[PDB]
Amino acid sequence: TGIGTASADELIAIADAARGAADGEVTSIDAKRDGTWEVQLTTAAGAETEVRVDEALVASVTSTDAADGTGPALTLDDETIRALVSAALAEAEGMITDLDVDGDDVSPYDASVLTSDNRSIDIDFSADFAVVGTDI
Amino acid sequence: TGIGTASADELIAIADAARGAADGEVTSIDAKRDGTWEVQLTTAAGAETEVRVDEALVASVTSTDAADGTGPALTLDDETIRALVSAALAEAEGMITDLDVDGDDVSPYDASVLTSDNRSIDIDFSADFAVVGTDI
Ligand SMILES: [Zn+2]
Ligand SMILES: [Zn+2]
Ligand SMILES: [Zn+2]
Ligand SMILES: [Zn+2]
Ligand SMILES: [Zn+2]
Ligand SMILES: [Zn+2]
Ligand SMILES: [Zn+2]
Ligand SMILES: [Zn+2]
Ligand SMILES: [Zn+2]
Ligand SMILES: [Zn+2]
Repeated sequence: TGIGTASADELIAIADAARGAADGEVTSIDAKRDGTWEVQLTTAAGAETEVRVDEALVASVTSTDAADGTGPALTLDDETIRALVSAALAEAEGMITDLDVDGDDVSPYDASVLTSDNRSIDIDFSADFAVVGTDI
Repeated sequence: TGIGTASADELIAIADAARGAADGEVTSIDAKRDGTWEVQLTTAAGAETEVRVDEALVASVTSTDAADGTGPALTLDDETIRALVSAALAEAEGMITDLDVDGDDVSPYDASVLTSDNRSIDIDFSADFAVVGTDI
């Protein structure tokens, strides 16, 4: 696959994560075929640790808004996200920038696709994942 | 930049991280121009949280080997990694798969570059970051 990197910033991030998991200075950084990284750390004494480094996601709360005084009928669970994404991309090719269920009740779902022409397409879908409206 | 994704697996990973940071079901996922993601969660009650989701690295120890009975003269600190990477890539274009300082003392540093021809190049460098040997 796309094993390795041309990014020194990325190798440094991998070395820094590894140094966070054990003692010693970095003596080796090696890409595994599964696209994880192994880093060797070695103490002054000569003691060795091998550390696995993986992609992870970190979540932090940004804002909070209390119960206005309704809840969501529909939600973006995994199944619904997979359905919207295939529907959004069938309609227009590009990168999904936005999904929501906010929507407008006859069109409960929205997606935005960013296309190579750096042009942004807002799509409105029915409960049945049918395209009901676009905005280009 | 390359904002968004065509990957439903990636959107699901973003939704899952977010659900790990607050209560409620996912009602929106939106890409920011800095290439972070914002996710809205909404409770049955109608209470909203916005959650920032970021790339992170996670490190876990894999193996341990005690002080054999020497330590490393040289180490891959950030400066040394930036130096090796530019030297490795000047010599051959492609993805770095390996850096080490293990080396052979007149050639203390090693890099492997994976090239588009899916061909793997081992480079040996002096203390001065000069190319001293290749293996193709
Ligand atoms: Zn899941
Ligand atoms: Zn469902
Ligand atoms: Zn809508
Ligand atoms: Zn819309
Ligand atoms: Zn419309
Ligand atoms: Zn640093
Ligand atoms: Zn240094
Ligand atoms: Zn060497
Ligand atoms: Zn070598
Ligand atoms: Zn040689």
